[PDB]
Amino acid sequence: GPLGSIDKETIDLLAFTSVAELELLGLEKLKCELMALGLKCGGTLQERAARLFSVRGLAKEQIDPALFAKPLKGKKK
Repeated sequence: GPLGSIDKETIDLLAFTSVAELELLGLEKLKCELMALGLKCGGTLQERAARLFSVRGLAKEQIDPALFAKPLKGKKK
């Protein structure tokens, strides 16, 4: 987890991160969330959903360093 004994402590997240639900809400949330992953919020509708869906159980610090392609400050920009 972040620090301490704070963690998900779950072996296989039975509850999925079904982003299809979010996708019904709008698309702005989806774009921003991709940017928060470190992407340029691009790709196909399918791509956007898949990446967010697959972040199942992964925290922000568990996002791959090479996955960050978002133009920010002095990296990828």
